[PDB]
Amino acid sequence: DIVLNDLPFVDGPPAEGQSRISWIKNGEEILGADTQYGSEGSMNRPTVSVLRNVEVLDKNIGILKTSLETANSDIKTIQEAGYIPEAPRDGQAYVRKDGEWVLLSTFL
Amino acid sequence: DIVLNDLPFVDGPPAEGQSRISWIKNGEEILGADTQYGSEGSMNRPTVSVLRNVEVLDKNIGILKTSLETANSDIKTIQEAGYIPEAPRDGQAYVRKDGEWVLLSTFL
Amino acid sequence: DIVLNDLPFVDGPPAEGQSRISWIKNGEEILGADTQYGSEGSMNRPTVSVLRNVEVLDKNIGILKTSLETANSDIKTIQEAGYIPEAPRDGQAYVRKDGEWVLLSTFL
Repeated sequence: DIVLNDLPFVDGPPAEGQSRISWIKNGEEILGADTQYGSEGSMNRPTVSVLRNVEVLDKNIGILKTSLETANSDIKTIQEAGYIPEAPRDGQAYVRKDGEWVLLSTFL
Repeated sequence: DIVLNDLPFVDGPPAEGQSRISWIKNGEEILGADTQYGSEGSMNRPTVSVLRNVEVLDKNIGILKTSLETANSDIKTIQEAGYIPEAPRDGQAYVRKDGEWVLLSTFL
Repeated sequence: DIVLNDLPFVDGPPAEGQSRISWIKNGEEILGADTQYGSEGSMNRPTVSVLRNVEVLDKNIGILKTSLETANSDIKTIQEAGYIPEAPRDGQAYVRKDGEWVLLSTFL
């Protein structure tokens, strides 16, 4: 079973491990960040929350990619195993010789 | 064929079922929400649109996960089927005995 | 091997091909766009960056979908190949007739 991460922020009642996004409200102080790299401030808040979800989605795609790569590899192994197909269904018995089905009667 | 959902909001001319994102414009009233949980207001508008796309992406990943789980299960079934590999290609006829290829001549 | 696109914008030190997101800063001019369809302006900047990541994620999911469709098709081909299962492991030699394993002794 493949286990993916739940999104950390939702626009509605949260479930286990999630938080509700806090949109910008009127009457709230409209501020930005105080450092060249910080993300604090109400003006940035909801976008920071959406980016956190985007980071989780990126990791979930990486989990699916790894699993798909494994499937592709397993498929290639089956294709190269050299399994043999069915023999004619004509009421005659067949044996295997040189990669083909040959009539048993030919040897009796 | 796997059918995924198209993103609902795009930053360009929309196609069927899509809407163009409306960025914040100068000369527009800069407002937020009036409830503790609402997302109304120009200051929230473009971010709400991007979150809608994020919700759709999350569902699309869930669709791929289900399909991949089914593939993994089908692969496991093939690996456990016990298909048999090719017999030597040496000009001799072979029959099956105790999970191996044995020379027909040994019984004639 | 499946090759996916890296996200173009990150909230931290960037790696090859990435740029650091520029959050809204205090002391910065708070502006929007001047056209009905433009996305310029500090108020839109971080959200535009997150949308660029969302567009890349959408393409990465499309890459995984194509690869999974190919796997599904390869699996279907293996299921329809008609490979044959193992014969009884009871110390007796078997030959193939009418889609079943039959005792060689029956023909000797």
